[PDB]
Amino acid sequence: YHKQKAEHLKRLRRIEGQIRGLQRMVDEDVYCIDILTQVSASTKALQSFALQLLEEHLRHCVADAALKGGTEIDAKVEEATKAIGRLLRT
Amino acid sequence: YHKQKAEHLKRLRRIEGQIRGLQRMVDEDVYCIDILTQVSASTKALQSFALQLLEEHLRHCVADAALKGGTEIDAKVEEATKAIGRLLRT
Amino acid sequence: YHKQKAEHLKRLRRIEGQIRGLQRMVDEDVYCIDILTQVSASTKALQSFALQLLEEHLRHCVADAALKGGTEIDAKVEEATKAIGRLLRT
Amino acid sequence: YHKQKAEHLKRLRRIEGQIRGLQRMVDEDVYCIDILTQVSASTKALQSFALQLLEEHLRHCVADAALKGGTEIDAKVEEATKAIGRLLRT
Repeated sequence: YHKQKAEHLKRLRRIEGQIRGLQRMVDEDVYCIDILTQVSASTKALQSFALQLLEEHLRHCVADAALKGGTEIDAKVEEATKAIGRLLRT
Repeated sequence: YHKQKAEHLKRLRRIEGQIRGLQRMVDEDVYCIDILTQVSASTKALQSFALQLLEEHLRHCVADAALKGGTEIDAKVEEATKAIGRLLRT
Repeated sequence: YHKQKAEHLKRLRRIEGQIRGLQRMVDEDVYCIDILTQVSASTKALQSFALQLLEEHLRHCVADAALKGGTEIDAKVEEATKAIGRLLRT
Repeated sequence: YHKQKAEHLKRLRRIEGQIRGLQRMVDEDVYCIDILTQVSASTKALQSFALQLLEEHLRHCVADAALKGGTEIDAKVEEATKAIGRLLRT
């Protein structure tokens, strides 16, 4: 958990780096297509971060499944599926 | 499994209907923005179909982890996460 | 316009082929991850089709702005941008 | 241009705010679904920012179209279409 946490924070540090980069590009009147390229890179990084958190969550649901009971499993999977739907709509 | 199969087939019949609709739109020189609106409708229906299949599979995976114990179903979680990543690009 | 129309129709024939393929996959109880891979392939082909239509329309819009002058085609730009936004959600 | 610039910077300030929020959530071991919700909000904001820059760019291509010539119009539209494709793949 500690290793995964450190890795998540490092991914978000990178992303905030990208967003600071975007501000500097806008400030410096950088050609809009070059900015769009960096926007797409930042969105991709966020998506990759989201998938890593989802995978870790699903792994936990697997680890704990025998303790939870059918109702709680169904509710966790319904919730994850909804989060996946919201992710898909970006 | 048999009811879900019927429901999967009905979704796909409607999607094929939408694609035939796109064909007729193109054939009839319909304004391209209206055509794009229908492309969005079709991709949305495909994504909704994907999410239904995903929910059912993830339900099976976690239920199977409860019945069998251990974390071997983690392989299936990783495979699902890769599938979601592919959906997210497209 | 006639050649582009032919090329639009051929893209859509192939997409309908893919959807019939999904139907047979479901009908034959194919493993759901393989089915998702084909859903991704179909959504990707739809997006590629959308981008072709968009390129052609934006070419027309800018060429028409050159021939006529002024900025009245800005309405068409806003309408296109809204179409792209809809595609991006789906 | 100055008003659009200020508006772009304000949008990116908001987004960096969101990313700082994500770091705090991870730091505080916030439930992963709540984090995913905020990831999706941040990706959506980036997409909305990208669309605003694209619209502004297309408006400029319209304003300048009579000065540019057919070759340069085609190249600008091809480039925008590619950027739109890259946007779609997030």
